[PDB]
Amino acid sequence: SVPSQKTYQGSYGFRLGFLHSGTAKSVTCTYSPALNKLFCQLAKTCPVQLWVDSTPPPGTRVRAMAIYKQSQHMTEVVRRCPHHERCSDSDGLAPPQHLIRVEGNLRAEYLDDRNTFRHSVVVPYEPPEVGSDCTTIHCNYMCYSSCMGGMNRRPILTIITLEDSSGNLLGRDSFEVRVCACPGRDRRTEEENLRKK
Ligand SMILES: [Zn+2]
Repeated sequence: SVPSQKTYQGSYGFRLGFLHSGTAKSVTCTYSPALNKLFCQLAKTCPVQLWVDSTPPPGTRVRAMAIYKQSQHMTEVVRRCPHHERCSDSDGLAPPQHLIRVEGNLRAEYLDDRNTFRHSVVVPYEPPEVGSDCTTIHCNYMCYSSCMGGMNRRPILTIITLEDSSGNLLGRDSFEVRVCACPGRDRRTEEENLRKK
């Protein structure tokens, strides 16, 4: 009833990476290593790097799913709020209820789990292109953390799983997400709060 969040590199040495975008007031997406937390604006591009030590088999896939970070909310499906699920901002593939989209990938598939009702998005794993050392996916988060009737100020985690063609686990990583108006200022504030503690 709760997806695992245990980091697992697996046989291929799978792990995520993030750009170093800084904390200027104008930044639209920024990652805090100290907090393991991504801060981003609503519906903006969030680059997430996929790193491996060796190339997994053809048919490997990459899935993203959100869960509530606090244990007392972990069994509740993370979904878009009653406003945003009705705002007709569809991209043609993502159901309007899904918080996480992978943008610019025509092979993205969106799953409503028939048993858990949880949402996820899954794309084929592509090995890095010539001259690159990693593969980058571009995620969008389609509600603010503060959206009433949705996340409702509750922190979430994104879990990224590397899966075989049957959906079996090959690797797992995760990060907290805050979707907010000013990611640069919020990252600075939370990093200062951590330093004071
Ligand atoms: Zn919303």
